[PDB]
Amino acid sequence: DTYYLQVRGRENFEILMKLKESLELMELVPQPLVDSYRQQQQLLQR
Amino acid sequence: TYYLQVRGRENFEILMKLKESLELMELVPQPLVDSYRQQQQLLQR
Amino acid sequence: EDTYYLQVRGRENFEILMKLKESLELMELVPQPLVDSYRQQQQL
Amino acid sequence: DTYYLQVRGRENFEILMKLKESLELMELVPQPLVDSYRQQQQ
Repeated sequence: DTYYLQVRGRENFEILMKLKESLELMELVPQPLVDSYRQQQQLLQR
Repeated sequence: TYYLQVRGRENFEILMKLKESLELMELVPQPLVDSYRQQQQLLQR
Repeated sequence: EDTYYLQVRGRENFEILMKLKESLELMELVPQPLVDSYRQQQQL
Repeated sequence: DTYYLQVRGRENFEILMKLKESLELMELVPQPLVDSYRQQQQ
């Protein structure tokens, strides 16, 4: 279920933390918003 | 609103996934972010 | 190989994604023996 | 320094590993190639 990742460099660490945060948080978003968002993307890039 | 370009399909798909997570995150109310961030303080240094 | 674009909402988001595109694209200027050696270690 | 983070979800962990790999490898690129690449972006 849970994984451990090691990184060298503070700047790299902080960067990965921001992405870890966004990735973990989006699981608290109701699926129809997620799906709505992906529908929208289809007009925004190929 | 800003535009970036990237070489490589795999690279493109990776950036779309992160873009999604970064953009969706703003639809998460602030109290759930706080409750999430407080929790992280127990999970890594 | 091919070239794709994307749109991003937010300057913070764009700056984050730019750093990541950079590393993703720069990585291919890395000699393959150095890629293989790094992967050798990481695995252990 | 070395740092660790915990992450929930195998796919989340998988995306993050590739970005970890790319950020570390990229430190190997000689600086002139990095500067050249940046200006080319502009």
